[PDB]
Amino acid sequence: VNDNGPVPSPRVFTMCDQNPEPQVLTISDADIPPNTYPYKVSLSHGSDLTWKAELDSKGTSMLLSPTQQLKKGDYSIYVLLSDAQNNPQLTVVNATVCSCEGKAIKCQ
Ligand SMILES: *[C@@H]1O[C@H](CO)[C@@H](O)[C@H](O)[C@H]1NC(C)=O
Ligand SMILES: *[C@@H]1O[C@H](CO)[C@@H](O)[C@H](O)[C@H]1NC(C)=O
Ligand SMILES: [Ca+2]
Ligand SMILES: [Ca+2]
Repeated sequence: VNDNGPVPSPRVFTMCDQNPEPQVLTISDADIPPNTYPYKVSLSHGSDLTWKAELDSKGTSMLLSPTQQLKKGDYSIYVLLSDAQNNPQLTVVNATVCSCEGKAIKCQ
């Protein structure tokens, strides 16, 4: 039966300041195929606190990148996927930012 729905791999980032590079994130389903066939990524209240969604070509991961030069640490991003649809709701995959240039660094 297709019970569960899609979910992001890492739940906490360490973005950088000056020019953060894409925060790689992926997807996982508890179901058995077809039930986990391809997706549809969606961003809920903050679909713009600047956050822009993306899929890897070979299916599984998603590319998460801002679109604003935003602030000094601690804040989430509401995520939302689907697989037959099922639609999950995912959620918050918070984001810890600390001073910088462009590579995902160890934080503070
Ligand atoms: C503590 O809670 C805040 C509020 O969401 C969060 O930003 C932070 O990452 C949590 N832990 C630490 C060590 O900051
Ligand atoms: C993410 O950080 C916020 C800000 O403190 C916190 O309220 C939340 O519980 C953390 N994680 C999730 C999944 O919401
Ligand atoms: Ca099942
Ligand atoms: Ca499923």
